[PDB]
Amino acid sequence: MKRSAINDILGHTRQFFSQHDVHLPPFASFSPAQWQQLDTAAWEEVFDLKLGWDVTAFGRNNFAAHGLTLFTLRNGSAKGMPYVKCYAEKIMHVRDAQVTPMHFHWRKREDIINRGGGNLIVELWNADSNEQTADSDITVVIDGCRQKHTAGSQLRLSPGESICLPPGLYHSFWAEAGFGDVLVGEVSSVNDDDHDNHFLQPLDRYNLIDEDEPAQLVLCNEY
Amino acid sequence: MKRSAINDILGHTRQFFSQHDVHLPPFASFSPAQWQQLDTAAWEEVFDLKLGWDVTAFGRNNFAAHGLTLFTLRNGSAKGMPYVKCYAEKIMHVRDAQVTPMHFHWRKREDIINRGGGNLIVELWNADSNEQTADSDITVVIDGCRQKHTAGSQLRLSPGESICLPPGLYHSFWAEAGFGDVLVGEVSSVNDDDHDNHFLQPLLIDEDEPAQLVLCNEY
Ligand SMILES: [Mn+2]
Ligand SMILES: [Mn+2]
Repeated sequence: MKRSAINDILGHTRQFFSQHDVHLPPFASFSPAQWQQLDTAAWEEVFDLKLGWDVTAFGRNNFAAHGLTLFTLRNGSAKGMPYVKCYAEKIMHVRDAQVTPMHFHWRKREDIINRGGGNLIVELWNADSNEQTADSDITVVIDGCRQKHTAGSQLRLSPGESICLPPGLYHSFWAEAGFGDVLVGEVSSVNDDDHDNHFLQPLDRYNLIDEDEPAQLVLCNEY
Repeated sequence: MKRSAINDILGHTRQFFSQHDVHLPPFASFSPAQWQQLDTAAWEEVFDLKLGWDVTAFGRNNFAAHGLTLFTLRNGSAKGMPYVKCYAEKIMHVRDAQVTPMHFHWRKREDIINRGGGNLIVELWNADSNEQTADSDITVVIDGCRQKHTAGSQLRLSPGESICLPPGLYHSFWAEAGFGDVLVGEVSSVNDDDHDNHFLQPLLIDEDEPAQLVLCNEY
């Protein structure tokens, strides 16, 4: 990905958040110059836990078709030390028809929430012992309502609805085509994108960056 | 507390949420009649973990001066079983100058978040061995920025800002007088209001009209 594209994507996502009355912490708007002037001793948590902006095309070449934009608001340490917090939160922008590829988490349990906008479609499979998709029925809880569904079921989350995805459950999601961008919330146990994602297809969680213009903001993986 | 007052409070809070583009799950709007027709097997998590609406005047007679309106969106079991989820979330409405009295949690660690509206003022004290306020410096992290402050400091959270409150840290909060109502988020470890709250000053519904909604303590 080009830095110019990242600058553009983040500008648009910040506007989308503002449109939904979403407010981010002050550090969400820091320029690289402002980051350079901070007391690094007071800000270790942001750096250590990779709080902040995340833009990915999942190692591929078409962000619009496969990609995601996220802001990690709070987190704890993957091991539990030195940041003892068990929980994490993200706020995400899923663009119309934009797909987050099929994956499960080894450890993280997450509630994926449609905070507003379009409709979030979530496709679900159990993983078999070969780490492939299983033919077995899935059991999930959608806003406290427990239910069983066929393997590969595609569930629609309207604004306000959320689903709890236990570790090991394969999931892919997208904003239903035509119904608009979706504001997605994530409230979960600790997030570790370095090690806790298993994609069905072997892919990279982050993209390498072509530095074609000055960065307006700093990504959480480049502190 | 009169049911008419609760109906009005929840009506106003739902409007406030809508004005802030906050969207709640379908169960947030269930009438008592609708709750009666639910499959009790499929919905046990809502009942068991007390998800949903909460309106409190903190046992007193002045909601406007001391009160809070909350919706618990997700939760887990206090002791980790049978609901293993370790996290919880609430969305709350703090009315202008409305105070939540000084309290700490024995177990819950929470991030209190100004999701929008006015400014949230949070007053903080360490707890002593005798469950009184200590005069020791407080160490808190505001949006990943670690800082130390004097005992009893009143810290301002503007929209977007959040503070992590570890267990045992006394806290009281209110919407800064004149800056408007505040939409408050809480993302935390498991919530247990039955046992996990200690108020510094230790803490019935009159059905005068039909209930429009059901509160989380009356399942
Ligand atoms: Mn996931
Ligand atoms: Mn509290």
